[PDB]
Amino acid sequence: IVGGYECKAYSQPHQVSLNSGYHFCGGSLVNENWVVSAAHCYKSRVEVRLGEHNIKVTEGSEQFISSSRVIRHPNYSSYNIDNDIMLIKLSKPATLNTYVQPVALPSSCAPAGTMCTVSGWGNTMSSTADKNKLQCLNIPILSYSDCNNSYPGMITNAMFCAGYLEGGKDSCQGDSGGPVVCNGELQGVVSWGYGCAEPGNPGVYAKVCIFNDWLTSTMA
Ligand SMILES: [Ca+2]
Repeated sequence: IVGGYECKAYSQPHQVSLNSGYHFCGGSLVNENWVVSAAHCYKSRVEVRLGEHNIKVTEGSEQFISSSRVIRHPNYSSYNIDNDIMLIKLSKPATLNTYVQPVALPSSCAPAGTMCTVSGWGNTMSSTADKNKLQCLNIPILSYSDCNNSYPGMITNAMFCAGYLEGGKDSCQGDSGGPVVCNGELQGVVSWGYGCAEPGNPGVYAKVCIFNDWLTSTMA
């Protein structure tokens, strides 16, 4: 997260870290057994780390649970990062407490201009911002035209841009798979972008509101 601030510890209880030796992606807990992430973060097996704030220091609030299933959306297209959503089933259920809680799925698609929150342990591109401590950033959903203007012909129905065209505030690699929460619902998943926080290149996110049927049926 570039241009954001350190989240208040455990203020994003649904946020998880995907780890197979080191942190490589984020994810969002949606119930005691499942995590929603980005399909480009796919790995056959991964350890999901919940209840984290500082991913380098053991705090006593964490739960490390290995995945039992990692399911990418069947229509995921890697060359254009389309339908970049994935479900991770925990081998054992997570204990819901003050540090670990699920985030609700969207009841509808949020309109452009809706202010949301994106978080993660990705690069901050700052000498004073510690990416090891969960970072938070408020970003507005951008219009389809601003999105397509930024990435001509590359925006699909499963995508939406959010952030600032002027640059300075955006998600980055490391945040991939992470949550974009708007009004208490998971509207997006950190997906892609050119560079990080670069003017004219806002973040692109997987639009969760169009995958409700696949998500619920898969977890059913
Ligand atoms: Ca920790």
